[PDB]
Amino acid sequence: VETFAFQAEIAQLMSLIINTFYSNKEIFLRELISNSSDALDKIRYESLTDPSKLDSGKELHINLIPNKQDRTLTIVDTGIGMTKADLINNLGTIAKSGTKAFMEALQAGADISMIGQFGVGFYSAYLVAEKVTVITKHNDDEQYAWESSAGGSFTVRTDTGEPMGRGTKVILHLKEDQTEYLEERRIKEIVKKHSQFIGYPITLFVE
Ligand SMILES: Cc1c2c(n3c1CCCNC[C@H](C)Nc1cc-3ccc1C(N)=O)CC(C)(C)CC2=O
Repeated sequence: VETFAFQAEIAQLMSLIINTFYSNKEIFLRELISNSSDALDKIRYESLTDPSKLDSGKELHINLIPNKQDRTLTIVDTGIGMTKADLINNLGTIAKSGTKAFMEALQAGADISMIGQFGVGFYSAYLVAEKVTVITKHNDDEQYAWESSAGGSFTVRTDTGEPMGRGTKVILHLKEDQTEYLEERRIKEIVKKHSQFIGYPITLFVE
């Protein structure tokens, strides 16, 4: 298990998301589904040039899996996945400019729901989750688990859970007062409202 410090800008962003009063938390789901859709677009594109990139799985889809016993909402996709380098440095480095611009936009009158326009929508997960675990598998790398409860650090470890083949699983460990997002009716409502036209099958599991 390796422990890393967040880039200073990202720590700032996470604190803003966690501390700012903002009732429209439901937009987190849209942002995570968007991330999945982007990752699916990417593997679909790459597979046109190299069809063997789907040897790790041909199905391109998104699953939403609520678990009331564990108080987790999981977003699973069979997208391109992320390498160790992506998890630790690449995506966070890129997120620096997006974070800066976002925080500047907020100072100018924008609101937290616009986070996606700045490429850092993933962090909206902290609107509803006390901890986020990201399990991911990219064709060119091993399966890893990234994890953070904020507070300025994250961890990365090789994952010894069930093999995924290819893709990403975002496990939201929900805050005690955000359990509405485990309810079938509520998830259905949010998907229909914000994610109606995603170009991949979204299956809402039931309990
Ligand atoms: C900016 C960002 C970040 C993450 N994703 C993106 C968003 C940046 C663009 N996403 C492309 C990659 C391939 N896919 C994804 C990336 C992210 C989340 C989910 C997916 C996912 N569901 O595949 C996750 C980590 C843990 C690296 C932290 C972070 O800074």
